[PDB]
Amino acid sequence: RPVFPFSAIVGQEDMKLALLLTAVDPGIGGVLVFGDRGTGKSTAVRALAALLPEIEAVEGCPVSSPNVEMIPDWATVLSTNVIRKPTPVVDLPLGVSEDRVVGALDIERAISKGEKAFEPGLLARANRGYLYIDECNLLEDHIVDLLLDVAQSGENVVERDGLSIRHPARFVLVGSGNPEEGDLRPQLLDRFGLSVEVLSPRDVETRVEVIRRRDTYDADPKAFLEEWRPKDMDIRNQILEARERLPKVEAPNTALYDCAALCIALGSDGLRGELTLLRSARALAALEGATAVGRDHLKRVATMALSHRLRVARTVEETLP
Repeated sequence: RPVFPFSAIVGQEDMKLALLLTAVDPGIGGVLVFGDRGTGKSTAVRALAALLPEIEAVEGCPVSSPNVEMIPDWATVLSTNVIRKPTPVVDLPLGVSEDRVVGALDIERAISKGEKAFEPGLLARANRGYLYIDECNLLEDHIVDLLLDVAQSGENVVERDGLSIRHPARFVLVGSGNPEEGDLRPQLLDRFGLSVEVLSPRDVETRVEVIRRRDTYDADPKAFLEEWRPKDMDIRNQILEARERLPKVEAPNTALYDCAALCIALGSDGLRGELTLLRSARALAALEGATAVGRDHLKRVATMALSHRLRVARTVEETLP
């Protein structure tokens, strides 16, 4: 199944960087995408997922276990053969029920013969992949809260109905902020790692170029990919190498000092803010092959890492000249 390639997407610089950063260090947290209706905010996510190496998993496993030994006890898998498949991208549609999101035990069949009665949901499908929410700000507080928690913990625990069901749920959470329903609960916004704006281009020349590329891709997806995949593979190599470099990238005191100074100068105070800032800067350094995090890495990611946590660019050049 061909997917419009990442490298052929026009503009969306910050969106692309955010996806590369969290591809390198998912510990940065979820990505919040602000923009209007037609920005096609999940295009970049699906493209990134498509340029990443396919994952190995037990064919019949609902949570994509890497091997038979990791298959959850509540799961019933017949096809134990390990295969290669694309990194999954799961859409979280508005109005979805909690049970379809987290999964639920068929209490009826559970009394028949227990645990094996658990019916996995979207979280199971998103394991080892991405979870995209098109209208996050329209989602119910308790659902978002739950998704943020699992995205952070990397595990889904359903301790309801007299059972303790659990399975791996490690994924990059990408929530889309539709135009404007009400700049919702600041309590949740602060739980997202990065925020980016993806504005639709207003000049007809850029829109036409965007239309032209998609139309050409549709004319022959295979041929389009042949043309762009070398660039997508360069992006893949950059991420994979960055991951290998990550643990060795240095974080000198000066970097921590800038991190602390910038956050103090701002409204978005500390730790959560300071740590995300530092983690994002280091991921960037790893991406650019830098030995240590410097003031520039910090300045480049500051807006994406801090903007959404206020009650920034001005404060950045001022605090970190």
